[PDB]
Amino acid sequence: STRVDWKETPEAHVFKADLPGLKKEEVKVEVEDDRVLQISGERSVEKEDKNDEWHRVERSSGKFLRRFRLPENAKMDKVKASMENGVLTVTVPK
Amino acid sequence: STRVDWKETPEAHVFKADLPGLKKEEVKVEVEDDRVLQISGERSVEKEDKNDEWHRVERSSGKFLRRFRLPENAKMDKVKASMENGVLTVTVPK
Repeated sequence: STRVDWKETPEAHVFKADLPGLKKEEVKVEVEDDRVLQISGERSVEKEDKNDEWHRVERSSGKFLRRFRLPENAKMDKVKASMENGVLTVTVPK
Repeated sequence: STRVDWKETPEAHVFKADLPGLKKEEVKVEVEDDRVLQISGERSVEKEDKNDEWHRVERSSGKFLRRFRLPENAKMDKVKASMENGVLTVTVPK
């Protein structure tokens, strides 16, 4: 499960999700009925080569999904997202 | 704990570590005696503002450290590292 921090400033709700190996265009950020913010996507996996040998396998892959019900002060039509170095930031202005 | 995959191809040992939020310059990649590869660093935390309210705190911070003993076929002096999308790739040629 995706680790997400959620902070509320006087100006905005700010979400930060750790999504290593993804960039912005691969993460779907959307608003659903009832003030719900949804983040989702799929982390892709490199194709294996016959000549590869593994010594450690610890990283996860596959689908991720988180949903947050924002409070009434949030301007859900003004959601903006950006990503850098594996961290997604979603800002919902108040 | 940092998740690290280690693959060995005919050409190299390839390590991939999920280190979201870190710049390449913040990650120390070092070779120590006895063919040990060490990866370490510290993820910084944004200065707290008294006016903020936290709704969710899930993301890790603080120091990390992993060590790997490479086999004799690794050319430890030719190590290279790069980071992209919160993934550190360390390549040790064979």
